[PDB]
Amino acid sequence: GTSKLKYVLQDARFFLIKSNNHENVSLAKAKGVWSTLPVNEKKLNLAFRSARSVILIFSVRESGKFQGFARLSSESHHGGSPIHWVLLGGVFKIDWICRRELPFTKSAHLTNPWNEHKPVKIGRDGQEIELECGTQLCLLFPPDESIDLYQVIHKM
Repeated sequence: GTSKLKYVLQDARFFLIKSNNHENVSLAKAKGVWSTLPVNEKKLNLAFRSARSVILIFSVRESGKFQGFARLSSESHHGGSPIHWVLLGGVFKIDWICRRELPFTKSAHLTNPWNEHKPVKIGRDGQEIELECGTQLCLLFPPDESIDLYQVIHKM
């Protein structure tokens, strides 16, 4: 179904995350963590306190696809277990909502008002995606039947 997914996305904020390599997205999927440059870290921390859900939508540069999306479960924190990223501030904990890919060809009808109404695939790392565009983008992904959103809902 899509009902719990819609509930998680209600009144959420959405951010485009652009990664330079598949290995970092794979690490994030395995460990439930992300880290970004300080300008974006400050924005995401502000958003995490401001909204019921902050959703990161991931795309590896040059892949022509999104690789999934996740919800922040924490502000950024330093001093934890090191992460061997392929090369940065603190580490955000994230709960994956979908680990399936979506090709850009499927999102060509979605424009992002916060980036001059360019197609939603277009944007620098950290670009905020307006609510309606972000909700519809997340709903385009194939359902990920390995994930149970009951636990995600209980963190809101």
